[PDB]
Amino acid sequence: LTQEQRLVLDAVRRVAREVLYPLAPEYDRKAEYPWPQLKALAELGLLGMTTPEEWGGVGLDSVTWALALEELAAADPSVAVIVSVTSGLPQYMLLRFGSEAQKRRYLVPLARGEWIGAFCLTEPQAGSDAKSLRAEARRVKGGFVLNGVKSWITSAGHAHLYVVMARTEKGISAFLVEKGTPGLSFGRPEEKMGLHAAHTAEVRLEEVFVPEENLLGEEGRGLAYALAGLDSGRVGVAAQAVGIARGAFEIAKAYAEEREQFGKKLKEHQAIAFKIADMHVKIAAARALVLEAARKKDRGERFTLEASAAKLFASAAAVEVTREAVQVLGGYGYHRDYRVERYYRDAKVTEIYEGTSEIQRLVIARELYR
Amino acid sequence: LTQEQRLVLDAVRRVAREVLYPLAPEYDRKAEYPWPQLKALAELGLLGMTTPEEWGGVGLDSVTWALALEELAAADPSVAVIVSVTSGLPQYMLLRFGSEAQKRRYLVPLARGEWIGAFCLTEPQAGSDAKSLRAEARRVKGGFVLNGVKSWITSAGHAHLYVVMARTEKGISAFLVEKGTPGLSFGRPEEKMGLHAAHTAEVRLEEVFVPEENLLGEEGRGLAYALAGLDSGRVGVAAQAVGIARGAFEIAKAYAEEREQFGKKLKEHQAIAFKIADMHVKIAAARALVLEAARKKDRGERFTLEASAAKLFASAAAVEVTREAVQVLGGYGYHRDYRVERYYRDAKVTEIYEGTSEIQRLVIARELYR
Ligand SMILES: Cc1cc2nc3c(=O)[nH]c(=O)nc-3n(C[C@H](O)[C@H](O)[C@H](O)COP(=O)(O)OP(=O)(O)OC[C@H]3O[C@@H](n4cnc5c(N)ncnc54)[C@H](O)[C@@H]3O)c2cc1C
Ligand SMILES: Cc1cc2nc3c(=O)[nH]c(=O)nc-3n(C[C@H](O)[C@H](O)[C@H](O)COP(=O)(O)OP(=O)(O)OC[C@H]3O[C@@H](n4cnc5c(N)ncnc54)[C@H](O)[C@@H]3O)c2cc1C
Repeated sequence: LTQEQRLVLDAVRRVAREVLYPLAPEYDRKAEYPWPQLKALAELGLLGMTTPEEWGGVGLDSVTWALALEELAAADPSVAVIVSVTSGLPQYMLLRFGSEAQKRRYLVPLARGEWIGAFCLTEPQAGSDAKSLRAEARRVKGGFVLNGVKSWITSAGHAHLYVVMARTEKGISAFLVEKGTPGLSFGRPEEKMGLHAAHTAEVRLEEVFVPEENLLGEEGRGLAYALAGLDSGRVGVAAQAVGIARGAFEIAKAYAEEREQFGKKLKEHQAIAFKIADMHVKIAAARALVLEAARKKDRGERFTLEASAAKLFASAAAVEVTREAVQVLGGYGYHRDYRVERYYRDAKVTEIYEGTSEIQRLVIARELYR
Repeated sequence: LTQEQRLVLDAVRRVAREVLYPLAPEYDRKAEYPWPQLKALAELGLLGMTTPEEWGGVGLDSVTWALALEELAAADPSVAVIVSVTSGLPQYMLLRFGSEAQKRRYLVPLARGEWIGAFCLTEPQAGSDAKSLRAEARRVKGGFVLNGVKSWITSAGHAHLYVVMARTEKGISAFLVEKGTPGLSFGRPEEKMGLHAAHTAEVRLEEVFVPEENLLGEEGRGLAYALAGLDSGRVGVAAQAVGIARGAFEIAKAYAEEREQFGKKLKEHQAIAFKIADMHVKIAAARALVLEAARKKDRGERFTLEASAAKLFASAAAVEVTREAVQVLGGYGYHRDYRVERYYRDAKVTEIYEGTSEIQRLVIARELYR
């Protein structure tokens, strides 16, 4: 890493350790939306890592961006997912497909972290098959009228701007809906296994009016925009999966060096030393795939294949590492006060969102036979 | 890859694809030593990739080196092993610890590929635990007299130069022994599961006299010299493991495209498509780990951890990849004519030589707590 890249990570590391880490436990057991953490990050411009400085962001390179997400996830996976989403598709789509006026009033406040954004694609009946969503959008003189139900929306009810994907006569399109808008509604946050602080709920739209200017890019070419940003999002989630593995790993490594049983520190029993070594290898391999993808992105080359590979491997690595991390601490690994149990719960979901492991495999195979 | 790197690799592909690949089958079947392939590689200076030009080598960087070994192993694992060994410790040790006369006399002929080299350390009772070797080296009149047996020696009886690790009153030392020296004999090549063309056999030293000039480095410092090239050797084996995996993967991927069963091409069956994707992911992860260690090596940094991690991972990926590669071709995967079976047999040994997987984990663990 260059001095510059390490300077950035020095800042990310500081906020992660000083703000995210100490607050993580309370926010997880209370399933409380992380406003203090986000604000702490916005002030550092970290909610705009994927956006150029001339749009309110800090425009980092993909490698530094990936390592930052890992650092944030290692401290609080919940805070990291929200970050990756608000500076994810919402800021990706506005930047590459939005108008100068849209970029001026929407991108800027997102990149600067004044607003939290959200992406709405998933529907109760359509998940992996986005290409078949049923949210409607009819042309009304003045704009459009949206009707539908979006599910599993990260930051729902908290985000100021929502990028809603709906269908029109011409096809699937992207819309920009602000909070407060008449008709827009939010269900109660879903109770889940992990990512407790990262609220996810339904975004309900009943006869919501959207101005002609709130339409994002070409009508009917929205799904294409979304998939365009998915490659990046996956590298981002892959990065997070590595962070989740690293966070649990560090606790296990330290523990095996302090804890003693049968007259030796745990690391002195081959079984345990081998678990610590396997964990490391999985993490190193996972990060290697993440950075390779990030570098390819920066070279302006197609990186769909490398993105799914990294997402797929890292999420599996995260689950596999955390399982052993808990194991190393014995009973204590099951205790909330030791954090590894929290990492174990969060790890599993990385195999589901941002494209399930099954879907990542379809994409990979498709790419291999292109 | 830079222009120069592509040129070297383009040259590696040609020889691997026009010489190694075509001959591999009959040499494996007949368990025949690969002289023609070795000669074709020597002419290209490929038997000295790891040595500077001032000493007869082509002084390639670790990345081009790693990628080249991968390429050679993909076409013929047996030839790749001999290459990595003849240009492995024998040349590593001479370069770094040899005297001007020794490098001029032995290193140059090895680097140019005029001679094949061999490293003798392993004994019937000492394998993973090198320190407990029994080879004896007594200080005689104006020289040394060696006695002992070395087993599992790659290129035994074909190599012209043998680096024998024996012990003297001061400790384990490195000795250069040329073929033809009285007292030095060889056993018949061991009957192994794979790497058929890569003959390995016993190296007997019965009252073998070695002149003072043929001692490498400081007496009793030999074991240190050896473990010094070990990090590089493991990177090389890791690269070969990747090659073995690539070889099998390519055949299976293609087959899944041509073969049909139940009305579709195999790739159209999800289970098969997913196997192909999974093979790709572990191969990519393996390669990434290998190149990460290669670069660190080139930066002159300690890469003992990265070396063991790469070798441990790639070796396992080769076994996992080949297992499924055989599975994709069904009954034909078990047939000699389809080559995958050969990659499956060769892959397993990569988890054993150059430090078993159990050993790699000790190193990784030791390194993580250093
Ligand atoms: C914590 C979390 C946060 C999320 N945040 C958002 C968000 O902010 N915005 C948003 O729009 N969505 C979000 N989602 C939803 C997520 O994108 C969807 O869950 C996912 O895209 C599809 O999963 P599903 O629930 O529809 O399951 P399904 O698509 O019904 O799949 C169920 C099972 O079938 C498998 N499967 C499906 N199709 C195939 C196939 N063709 N071949 C083989 N197997 C198949 C799936 O892999 C899975 O194992 C989030 C989800 C979670 C858990
Ligand atoms: C094809 C091939 C080529 C080879 N070429 C050479 C060569 O050119 N030169 C040379 O000197 N040698 C060579 N060898 C030998 C090889 O280096 C040794 O086999 C290896 O270093 C040690 O294995 P071993 O056979 O002595 O088994 P052992 O050392 O007896 O080990 C047996 C089992 O016990 C495990 N084990 C050992 N110690 C521990 C421990 N402390 N904790 C946990 N588990 C342990 C091992 O991992 C293995 O699972 C070659 C071997 C093969 C198969």
